[PDB]
Amino acid sequence: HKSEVAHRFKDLGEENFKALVLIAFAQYLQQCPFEDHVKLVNEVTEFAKTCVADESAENCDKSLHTLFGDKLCTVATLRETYGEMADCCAKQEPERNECFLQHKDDNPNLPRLVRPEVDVMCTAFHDNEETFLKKYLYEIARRHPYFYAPELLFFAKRYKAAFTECCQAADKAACLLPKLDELRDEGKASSAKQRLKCASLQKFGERAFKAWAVARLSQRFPKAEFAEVSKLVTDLTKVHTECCHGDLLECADDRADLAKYICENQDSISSKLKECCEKPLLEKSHCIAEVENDEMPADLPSLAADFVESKDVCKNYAEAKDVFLGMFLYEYARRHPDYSVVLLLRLAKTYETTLEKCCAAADPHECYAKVFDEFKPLVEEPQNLIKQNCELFEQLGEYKFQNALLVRYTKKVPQVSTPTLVEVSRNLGKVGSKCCKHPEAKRMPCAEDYLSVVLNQLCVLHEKTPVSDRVTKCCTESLVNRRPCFSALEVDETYVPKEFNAETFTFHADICTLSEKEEQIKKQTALVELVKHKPKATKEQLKAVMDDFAAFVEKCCKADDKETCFAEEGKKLVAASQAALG
Ligand SMILES: COc1ccc2c(c1)c(CC(=O)O)c(C)n2C(=O)c1ccc(Cl)cc1
Ligand SMILES: CCCC1C(=O)N2C(N(C)C)=Nc3ccc(C)cc3N2C1=O
Ligand SMILES: CCCCCCCCCCCCCC(=O)O
Ligand SMILES: CCCCCCCCCCCCCC(=O)O
Ligand SMILES: CCCCCCCCCCCCCC(=O)O
Ligand SMILES: CCCCCCCCCCCCCC(=O)O
Repeated sequence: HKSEVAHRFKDLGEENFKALVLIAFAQYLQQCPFEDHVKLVNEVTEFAKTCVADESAENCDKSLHTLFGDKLCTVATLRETYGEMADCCAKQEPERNECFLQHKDDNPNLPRLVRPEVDVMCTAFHDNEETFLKKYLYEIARRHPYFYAPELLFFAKRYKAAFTECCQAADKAACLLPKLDELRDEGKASSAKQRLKCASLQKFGERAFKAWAVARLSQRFPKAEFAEVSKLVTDLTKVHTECCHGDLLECADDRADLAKYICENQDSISSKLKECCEKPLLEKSHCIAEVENDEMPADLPSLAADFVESKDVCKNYAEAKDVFLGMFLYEYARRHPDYSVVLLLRLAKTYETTLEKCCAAADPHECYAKVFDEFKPLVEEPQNLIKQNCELFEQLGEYKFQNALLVRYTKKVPQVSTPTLVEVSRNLGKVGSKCCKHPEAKRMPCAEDYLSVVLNQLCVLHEKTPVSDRVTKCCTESLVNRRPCFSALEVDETYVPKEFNAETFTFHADICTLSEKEEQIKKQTALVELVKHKPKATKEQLKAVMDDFAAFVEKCCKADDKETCFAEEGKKLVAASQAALG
């Protein structure tokens, strides 16, 4: 109302207010030490309390942007540490805020964060829960300047819960570790999806963004009217535009307004939004963004009715193309929660290409009469890959499934560096152990969101260190043709085998003491190298070599004088295997 800081403070609550202020500062002043931020927070919090006590106290009338910028310009070493950014302090609002946004470095040069020993973490956690948690909230935020603050807050709390539970455990490590690994992975995926989405908005434009959103929103909210979904797509697009620009405040408010709109009109949107709408102001957006799909209306007609058999098809389409196509998408998506979003777009594109040709023909109705037959092969392709790949993962385990993929992709793109192939294959492998668990009706949507991040990360690296035109093609292809393009890659006939290197296939006893994740990544690295040396080797030949090796290890690790063994048999294996592969 009269004082914005006061209002925010009352809504958020002291604890959340302080966490968010800390994050907001760490994202702009990525170089200042922890103690410096803690002091700014205390000062802002104290200031906020004065305003809560008296909305009319000095400066309490100033906007959050102005107050925020004034404090930022207080930093004494602003110029010495941030050089150019200091000049922003000479500008007036709103140029000042815009100037700050431009200097936020999406990827600073900070040391990697090393995970301490379980006991040290747990002890630090017990001795000062507050500074332990705020210390890492700081380290994470400064490293991910665009990570939406509230979401980061949500991760912190999941972190607190892991220590609280695990540090009291009998086997602290057995409890805590797997929790941290899951948190990290989920944290990495959330950050990558945010980056991906904003980058895509820049490349493909608003149209492609609206299409993706209509489809997505129709699956989750199948009972909502097309106009409401359109309303929602419109606002959602503004929201992502604002949020991508980087202004935390603008973004936060846009999201809040949308979640309230949605909660007020919930009975006309979805019946699954009950819980989400009762939760705290700070948790609404997040919750609704993850809400499960509502049940689709039981009495829904046939699409062929309004889109294939109708006589006004071309007349309606011409009158407002995107609207008509949007309607098609809406109708198709809410009937297919089991389809991935990208598949729905492929169907809409197909239907669009068809109407463009057909509506410019003598007898339209006859020209587009069998379009739904066009859809079949589009739908079946992804489905079959899912079946085939999940069956194979059922037989082999996560580890051996990862090796099968390793062989498969190394043969397809032999130019990619070995470490890159190992990482991508391992991740593809996890997508398999995470999605094949769901029933068929939920597999495709699952593979899509996970595969989208893996595929983009793969493309980012390669972009830096280009190595294959084919990968580059798939990487710069339409957002809808991406995964299909990679699926289409065929074995590389060109590739001339990498010459033999003794060292590369010589192993020592140190392999026996390595941890599981360590041994695997080591055997898997030799495997890629094996394939790059003998790309014409069949599955059979390769399978027999991996068996000798398998034995080789188990044998030498369970026998006196390891060193000699791995050096004596190393000769035999490498010699024998080389002969079996010619
Ligand atoms: C409901 O609104 C959207 C809009 C775009 C989305 C998503 C959700 C999700 C998440 C979800 O599937 O719900 C992902 C992964 N999007 C993209 O990758 C993407 C695609 C095209 C463009 Cl132009 C920009 C971004
Ligand atoms: C993944 C679910 C699709 C999806 C969804 O339901 N969303 C939603 N609402 C409330 C409809 N509001 C948003 C607010 C912020 C973000 C970052 C994303 C969404 N938005 C989506 O992207
Ligand atoms: C979001 C930060 C919450 C603070 C919880 C402390 C636990 C984080 C320690 C893990 C940092 C090492 C990075 C890693 O997991 O590899
Ligand atoms: C300088 C004090 C301002 C602190 C900035 C944080 C205020 C934003 C409120 C967040 C509201 C959550 C909205 C949502 O995403 O659901
Ligand atoms: C308000 C409705 C907006 C949606 C318009 C429907 C367009 C769907 C056609 C498929 C577009 C795929 C995007 C692309 O490849 O550029
Ligand atoms: C040309 C020398 C070939 C000998 C080296 C063989 C290395 C293959 C690695 C075996 C990986 C299989 C993994 C496993 O045993 O589970």
